[PDB]
Amino acid sequence: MYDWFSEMRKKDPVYYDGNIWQVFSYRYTKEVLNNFSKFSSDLTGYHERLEDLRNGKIRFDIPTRYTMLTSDPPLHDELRSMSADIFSPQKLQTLETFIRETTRSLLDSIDPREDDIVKKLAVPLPIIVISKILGLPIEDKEKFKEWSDLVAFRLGKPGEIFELGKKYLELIGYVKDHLNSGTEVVSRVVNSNLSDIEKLGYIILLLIAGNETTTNLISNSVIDFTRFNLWQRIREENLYLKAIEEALRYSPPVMRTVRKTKERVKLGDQTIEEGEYVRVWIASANRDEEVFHDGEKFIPDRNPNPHLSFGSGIHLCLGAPLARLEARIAIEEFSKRFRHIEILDTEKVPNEVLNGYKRLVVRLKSN
Ligand SMILES: Clc1ccc(-c2cnc[nH]2)cc1
Repeated sequence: MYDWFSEMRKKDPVYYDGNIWQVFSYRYTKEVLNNFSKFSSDLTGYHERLEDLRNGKIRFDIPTRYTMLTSDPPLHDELRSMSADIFSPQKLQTLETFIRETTRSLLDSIDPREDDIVKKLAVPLPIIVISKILGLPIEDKEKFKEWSDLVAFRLGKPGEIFELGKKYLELIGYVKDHLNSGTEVVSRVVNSNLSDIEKLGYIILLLIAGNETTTNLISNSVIDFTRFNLWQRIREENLYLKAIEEALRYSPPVMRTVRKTKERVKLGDQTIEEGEYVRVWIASANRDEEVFHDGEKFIPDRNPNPHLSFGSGIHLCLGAPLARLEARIAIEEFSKRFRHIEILDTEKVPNEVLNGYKRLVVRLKSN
């Protein structure tokens, strides 16, 4: 992948394949993400359907089509404003102790002789934490990890990131069943003037959408630190913060995102018609030499690091403070807990947008 990025960055940073457009350079990627008025996120007809959702003309639909993720201002701002305080670093700092108790308790369950740290650490941690934040009880651990696995690029349902079917209907059942027992954020949404369909989409989004991505951040960090042999240095020079950011830049859990043009617009030398999809390659932009010196090297204390792995502009990941925090703690406790790590086996997440590991088998010595 990355060498193709490197080539496209040289020869067409903005590229039409006869179907859609694809952007590879940092400058044009950031331009696209921030120009919400020409590059829309409304890929699921949320705005056009909003009124009929609220007045009940629309009786049945896929709840996760209608969230802040697939909306433009003002609807987007109004939706996000309901939970932005909760996911701020100031408000999350309360959780540090809980996140840390949880982490070390998850480290305990690990067999240093041989274990899968995706299964033991990286998967359960984001799930335990978001459950705590939302007041939504992990009743069945297996259901929750299965629900988390529904999150995927969907060709070609362009706004959609949830696989449907019986497991999805189970998730809807679960959420209807716990609406009223939730923490205050859930109460905000439940008591709002949103349609029930939107209420479901909103909760499901917060509950589930961030699990695998955060899990991937943790896994990719473990991989990158091990391969490039930085564990000691990170621990000794205390580089956690900047290292995690370099992980995010180098191994982004979300490889790319997409927009649709609201009007004919100009990007670089190219002219993009209206109604065209524009795929924006975060992973490629994160290695643009114009912005990142030695962009193909992993510098654990890289600075500056204005990477795009949480996006840019009004859609800048709501979970970024949370993901950074969980990851920071996970790594810290991990690097303190073990001295030696060898990688026995890996199985990658196999699809196109999500970038991480289904299995990461290690041998660690105990400390
Ligand atoms: Cl295909 C896809 C894209 C983005 C996400 C995401 C961003 N923030 C949380 N989840 C999940 C799945």
